[PDB]
Amino acid sequence: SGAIYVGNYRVVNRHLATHNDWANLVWEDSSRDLLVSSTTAQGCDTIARCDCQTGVYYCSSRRKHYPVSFSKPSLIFVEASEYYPARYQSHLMLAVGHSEPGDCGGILRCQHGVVGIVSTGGNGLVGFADVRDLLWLDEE
Ligand SMILES: [Zn+2]
Repeated sequence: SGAIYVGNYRVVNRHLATHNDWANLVWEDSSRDLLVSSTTAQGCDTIARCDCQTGVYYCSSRRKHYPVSFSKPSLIFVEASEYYPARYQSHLMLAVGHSEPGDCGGILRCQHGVVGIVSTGGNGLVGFADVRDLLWLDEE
């Protein structure tokens, strides 16, 4: 698990979104495994506005941060979980690294700030859902 807190926005894995997330839905994209919900408290996270392909992500399944090279946000085919059937996830960035289901919501960051959150794993790969294209997270 894990979320991004920027302005009055909470960003989670759509598949980990709570009843309260859906009651306060701002925006959800099934194909990106992203949901944003409205917060009352102001968030302190800075979203990266950049095209960095290196950073650090938190892996809860190792209680460790890993430096990674990652691919540019792309339409990558994602296999089976139970949360989704087997479909193309958009705005997804792969790196070589450990990603268990419970690693989802771990943050990827570069010097510019938060790049994305863990969304996929398996086969020695870690998918991150990009959030840098969501410029609207940085105003009202
Ligand atoms: Zn960056």
